[PDB]
Amino acid sequence: EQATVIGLVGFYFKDSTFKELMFIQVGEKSNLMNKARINTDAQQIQSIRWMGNLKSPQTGEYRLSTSSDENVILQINGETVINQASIQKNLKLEANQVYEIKIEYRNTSNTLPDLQLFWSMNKEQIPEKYILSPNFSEKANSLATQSFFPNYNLFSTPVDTDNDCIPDEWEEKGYTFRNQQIVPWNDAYSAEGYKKYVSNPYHARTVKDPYTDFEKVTGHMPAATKYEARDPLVAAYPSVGVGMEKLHFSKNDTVTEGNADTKSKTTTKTDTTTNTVEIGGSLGFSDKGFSFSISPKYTHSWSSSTSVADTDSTTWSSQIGINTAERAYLNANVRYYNGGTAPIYDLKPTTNFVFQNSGDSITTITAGPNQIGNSLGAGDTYPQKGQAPISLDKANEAGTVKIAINAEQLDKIQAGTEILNIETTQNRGQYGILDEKGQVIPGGEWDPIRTNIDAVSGSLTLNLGTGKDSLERRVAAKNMNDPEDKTPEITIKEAIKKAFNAYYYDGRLYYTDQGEKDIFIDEPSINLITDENTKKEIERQLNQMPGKTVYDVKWKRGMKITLHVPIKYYDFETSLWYYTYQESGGYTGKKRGRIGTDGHGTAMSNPQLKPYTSYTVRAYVRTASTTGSNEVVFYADNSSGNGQGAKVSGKVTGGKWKIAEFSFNTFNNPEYFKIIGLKNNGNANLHFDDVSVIEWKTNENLQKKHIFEKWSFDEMVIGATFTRVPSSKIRYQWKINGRLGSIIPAPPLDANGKRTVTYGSITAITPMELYAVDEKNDNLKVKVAELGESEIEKVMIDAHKFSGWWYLSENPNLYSGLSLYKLPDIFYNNVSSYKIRVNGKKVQTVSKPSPFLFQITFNLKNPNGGTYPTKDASVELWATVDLKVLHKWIQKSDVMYSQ
Ligand SMILES: [Ca+2]
Ligand SMILES: [Ca+2]
Ligand SMILES: [Ca+2]
Repeated sequence: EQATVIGLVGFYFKDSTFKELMFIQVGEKSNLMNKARINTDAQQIQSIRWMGNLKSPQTGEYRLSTSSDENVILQINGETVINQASIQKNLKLEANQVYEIKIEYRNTSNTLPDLQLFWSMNKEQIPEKYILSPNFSEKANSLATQSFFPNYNLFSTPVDTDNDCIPDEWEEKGYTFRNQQIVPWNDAYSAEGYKKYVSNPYHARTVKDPYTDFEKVTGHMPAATKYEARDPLVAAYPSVGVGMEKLHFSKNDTVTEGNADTKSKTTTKTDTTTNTVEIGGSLGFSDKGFSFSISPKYTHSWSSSTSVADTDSTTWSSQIGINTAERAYLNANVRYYNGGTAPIYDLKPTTNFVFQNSGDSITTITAGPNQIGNSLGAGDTYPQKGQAPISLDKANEAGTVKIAINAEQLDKIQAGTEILNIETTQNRGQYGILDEKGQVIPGGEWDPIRTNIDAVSGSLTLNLGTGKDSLERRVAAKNMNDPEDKTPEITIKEAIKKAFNAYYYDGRLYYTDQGEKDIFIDEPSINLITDENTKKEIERQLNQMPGKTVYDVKWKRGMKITLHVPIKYYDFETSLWYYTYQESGGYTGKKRGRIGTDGHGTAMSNPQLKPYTSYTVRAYVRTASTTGSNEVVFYADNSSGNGQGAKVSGKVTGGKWKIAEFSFNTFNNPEYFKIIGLKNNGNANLHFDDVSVIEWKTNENLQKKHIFEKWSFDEMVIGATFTRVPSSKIRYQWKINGRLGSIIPAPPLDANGKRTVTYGSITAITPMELYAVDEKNDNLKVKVAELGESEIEKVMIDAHKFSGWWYLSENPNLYSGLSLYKLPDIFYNNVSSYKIRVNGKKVQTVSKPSPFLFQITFNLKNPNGGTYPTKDASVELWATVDLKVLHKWIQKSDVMYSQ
C-alpha cells in the first residue's frame, strides 16, 4: 500500500487564463509542480489550479505562505488568504479538523517555477502528512461545495458537469492515465499499453459503483483491486464463492480425514454454466459466420459445480459398508475464492451445498472473519494458493455439523448423476475506501452497491479451464429507456476487452494471466455461452447487420455471456496440419492453412477424447476465388470420414468466410473420432483457419457400470440379468440376429439390485445382442450383453438329459428305446431332426419325436439292424441345428422302464 495518490489534484492549463487544460496531475503533496514535470508538456504551462484538503495538526494559529506569493491566490474554505501577497491574514484552525484548499497560480508571461507551501504558529514548510485529497464523493453532484472547473477563475473555460474533475469534452472524446496524470488520449498511447477511457459526462459514477469515475481511473481505491476496475466502465464488484477439493464420508458421525472408516475422494470446482450446455444436433456449413451456445441453467460463477472422477473400482456405499436404510455421515474440504475485481472486507458468507437436478439442500455453513480472514482479495483465495484446504468444521462458525445422505444419493454422486452444487450468498460484506493516510478502511455495505451496479450493466465471465478460477466482470451499458443517457455505448468486443484488461496482437484480442499462459479470446478463438434472453437480443441485432459476428453487436444492459476456452485450437500461424500449406492471409491472424483440389489435410496431434464426453468442432472456410464451387467434408473420424465417427458433408462453398461445425458424443468409443480433418474436392482452392475443439461434460459409462449374470429362458422368453447397472435413466435395444428391435425402456429393479431385460416374440433360442441406449438420444447405443452361437450350442447340448432305457415285459434282456427328458419349447423348436447310431452301425436319421409328456423317446430296433440291442450296446444321439448329444452304453445300472 503506497498511497502516493493522496494529495492536491492539480489542473495545468497552457495559457494565462485557465482555459486550455493540458493535464491533470493527482497526488501533489508540498513541492507543487514538481511531480508533474514528468510530463513533456510541463514547462509550457502558465496557469495552474490545485484543489484539495489540508489537515490542521494542532489547535492554534497559522500564517500561510508560498514561493511566489506574487502570483498565488489561495483560498481555504472559499475565504481568500493569499491574494498576490496583498494580505498576511491570520487563520485560527482547530486540531484534527480538515479544510478545503483552492490555489490558483498565473503569470501573463514566463512559465511558472515550482511552488512551495509554508506553515507558522508564531516560518516552516507543510509536511506531506497534512496534505490530503479532495473529498471526491461529496464534491460530486452538489451545488453552493465549490466547483473543480469554475468559469470565473479570480485572476472559453472547460465545462465539467459531474464535478468528478474530468471535463465533459474529455469524458466523451477519450482520455487515459499516463505518468500518474490524466491526459487527453491520442492513439499513440495505445502502442505503449495505455487504455482509452471514456465515461459519462453527467454521472460521477458511470457504472454506479462506490468510486467516482476519477477515483477509479486514478487510484483512490484499495490496492488489492484488479487493474480492470480502473476503467470507469468496469465495476469494482466482488464474487466470493467456494469450491470443493476433497469430499470425505464415514459410516459414523466422525467423518474426519485421516481415520478408520473415513474414505476420502478428490474433487474439482467447475463452472456450472458450461456444465449444463446440452450439445444439440450440429450446424455444418452455414453462412452468417458465427456459432453460439445457450445454457438453460446459466449460473453466476460465485456458485461452483463440483466434479468427481469415478476412477473407483467399487460403489462408495459398499466402500464404507452401509445399506439401503443406513445413513452415510460426511464432511469436506473447501477453498473460498473471489472471482471479482474488488477486495471484500468483514465478510460473512453463508453457503449452500445442493443437488443439481433435485435442488435439495445437503447442509449449510456460515463462515466468519474468525474462521476465514478479515478480508478476501481480488482473485485471491482462502486458504491461500500454496495452502491446504480448510475443513467444513473448521470453516463453519457454529463448529462441526452433522451431514448425512443415504446410500442411494451417495453412489449417484460417484456416478455423476447427482452433481453437487455449492451456492453461496453475496449480500454480506464491505467495500474498501482510502482514508486520509492511505490504507483501506471499511467504507460501507456492499449489498446496495451490488444491486445498483447490476441494474446498469451486463455480466461477463471468463471460464478458463475446468479447475481454474473464473473471472466475474460487470460492464456498464446504455439506458435504453432514457432517450438521453450519455453512458457511452460500446460493442461486445469492447466490453470483453475492457472486462478482462485484454490486449491486442495482430488485432487478436488475448488474455494474459498470472501463470503467464496467454489465451486468444477473439470471437473465433473462444466459445461464447449465453442464457436464453441474451441469445434473442444478439440474434435480434444480427438480423439488421449483414456483416454478422457476435462481437459486433451493441453491448446492452442486462446481457450474460461466458467465454469458454477450447481444449485444442489450431490457428494457422506458426511452426500445424498434414498435407496443408501455411501460406498468408487468414480470417484472424496472419497465415491461413489451405489444401488443394483433392487436398486432404488432417491434424498433427489432435485432442484427448474421453469415453462419454461430448465435443464440438468448429472451423472457418472459404474458396480462394470468387464462387469456385467445391464440396468439403469436415470430420472427426478413424477413416478420413467414412463411418464410425462424425462427418459433416459440406455442399456449400463459394467466395467469402463461413463457419462449419459439428458435435458428437464419444460414446464408449472415443477412438472412433481419433483424427480431425478436411477433405476438399472441387473447383477451387480451400482456405480455412481457426479450427477449435470444445469439451462438454462426461456422463456415466453405461457399459462399465453394467455387470452381467445368467441368461434365463411353456414360458416363451429370453432374458438378460444384471447384478449391477448404471444409475442413469437408459433404454435397451435387442439385436435379433442382425435385425434391431424397437427401443424399449429400462425395466425396474426388484428385490436385490437385479435388473433383467427381456425379449418377447421369441420362438426358438437365437443369437442376440442387448444394447444400452441413451436416455434422450436414439443413436447412442453400446453393447452390454451378447448371446453367441457357441454358447447356444452348449445350451442345446445340455438341454438333452437322459431319462432311461426301455426294455421288454416279454424279454427283459432286450432293449427297445432310449428316452431323454422333454425339452422346453424355446429349445426344442431349435432342433430340426435327430441322428442316432446304435451298436456303432448305420447312422439313421429320425424326425423330432412327439413328447409323450415328461420325455421324448427314440427306438432302437432299427438303427441296430432288427435285433433289439445287445445288453451292452452303444447309443449315440445327435440332433442337428449336427451336435453329439449323448454317447452312452446300455447298462443294467441305468434307469429302465418296459411295456
Ligand atoms: Ca467529469
Ligand atoms: Ca463522469
Ligand atoms: Ca490465423
